Amino acid sequence: PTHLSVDTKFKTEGLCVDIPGIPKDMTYRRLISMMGFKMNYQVNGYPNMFITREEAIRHVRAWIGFDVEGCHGTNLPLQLGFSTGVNLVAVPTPLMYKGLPWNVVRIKIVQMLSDTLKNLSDRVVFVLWAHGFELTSMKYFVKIGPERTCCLCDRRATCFSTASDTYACWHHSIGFDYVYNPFMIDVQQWGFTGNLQSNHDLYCQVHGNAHVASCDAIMTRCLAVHECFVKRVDWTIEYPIIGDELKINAACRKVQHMVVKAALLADKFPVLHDIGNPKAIKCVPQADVEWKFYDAQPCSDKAYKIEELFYSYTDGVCLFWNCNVDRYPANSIVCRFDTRVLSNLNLPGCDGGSLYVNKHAFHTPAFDKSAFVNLKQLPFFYYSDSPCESHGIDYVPLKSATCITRCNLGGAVCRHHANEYRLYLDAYNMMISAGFSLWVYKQFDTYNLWNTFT
Ligand SMILES: c1ccc(CCNc2nc3ccccc3[nH]2)cc1
Ligand SMILES: [Zn+2]
Ligand SMILES: [Zn+2]
Ligand SMILES: [Zn+2]
Repeated sequence: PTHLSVDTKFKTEGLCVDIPGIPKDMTYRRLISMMGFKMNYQVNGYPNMFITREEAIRHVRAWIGFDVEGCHGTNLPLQLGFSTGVNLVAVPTPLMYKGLPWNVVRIKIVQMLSDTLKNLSDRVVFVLWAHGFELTSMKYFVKIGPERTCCLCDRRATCFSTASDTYACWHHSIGFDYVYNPFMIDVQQWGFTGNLQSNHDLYCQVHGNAHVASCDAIMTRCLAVHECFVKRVDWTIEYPIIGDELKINAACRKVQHMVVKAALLADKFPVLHDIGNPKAIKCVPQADVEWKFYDAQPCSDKAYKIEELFYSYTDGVCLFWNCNVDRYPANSIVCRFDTRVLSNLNLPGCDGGSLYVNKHAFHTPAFDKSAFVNLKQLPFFYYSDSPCESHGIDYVPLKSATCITRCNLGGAVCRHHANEYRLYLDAYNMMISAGFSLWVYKQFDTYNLWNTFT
């Protein structure tokens, strides 16, 4: 069982208000047929338009919530809503658009999906809370067939053009009018009691229902992210490299060794309490300090309460490297992912949180500035006790107050420490822009690092 069988049953109870008289016994095969699609027994990599929950999770970057609300359905205008905030009105003749015919509506859909998805995924997955009109309206902007490649590259085809009779990926679909071979999943098939608004509002207060299709589309994908990444966490699932994943991770590791090594040299703590990831290693293996580990997995719902992390039976320093707590103690070094960051790695989440996808998927709770009241923002600095010796990438004399080296203390930064400073500043910028934020105990002062050059 790799894919979802077309002969699997589809519960049609959620469809019988828009589609009265719908058979209670229904398969995906009859549903697809009812929707106006002829699969014609094709063994060509597209076995079903609908997918399993496991396949949807593997493709979370492709998720677009989709809802259709019949404003007045053959004779009536439909309101098409997407989890991008877009509301299009199709006439059968926050971004709310006026009534236009399907031939122009379909052009806008291809443009919107391509601009939203070209840097996230090789496909689209329409996340539904299916009542009927979204499924029946699919024939107006979707064409299906065998799996294909783009006419301008080796990526899989996600669009089709009736104007040129050609196929394209999200990057080369400019002017294409049809969504080709999309995927979809109905959240209403997961066994929920009650309507979408009531199930969604149990876990989220950020999304409301201003009574437009996009509001329901946003609530749909949000409820789907909750079930698959907040209440359920599968950390075995690997995700493709779509950006600066490798650089961002290596940058985070360089920043961590730097920041922790310097705090231990500056304030000479006898013990460091490392709270977080159970698979953690000492980031400064040669430090004098008594290193003590505490296991706490990445919380994906609410930020850990310091009362429960600690008090259950102030000396030294606490290291909270990506361990999201409600209020950090004053003696801490903290790396905290900012869920508000706009990037191709950070997808929107549930209750203000976000889905950060870099190798694994991590739903992170909403960033809260009040978690850091006992700390201050960590300033940039580069520290090095390594010998001044080149080994060699051209040079322009470096002058900086934040290059804490013997050469800068002695009056002139050497070429080696200037290359190492410029590389460290790039890794630092990479990490800050990726969404991470650095915080430290208020007594941290880089002025104390100069006296380690005796
Ligand atoms: C079950 C059993 C015991 C515990 C507390 C362990 N002792 C501890 N954790 C610390 C963190 C930071 C600083 C000092 C600490 N001492 C928690 C859960
Ligand atoms: Zn292409
Ligand atoms: Zn929500
Ligand atoms: Zn030097």
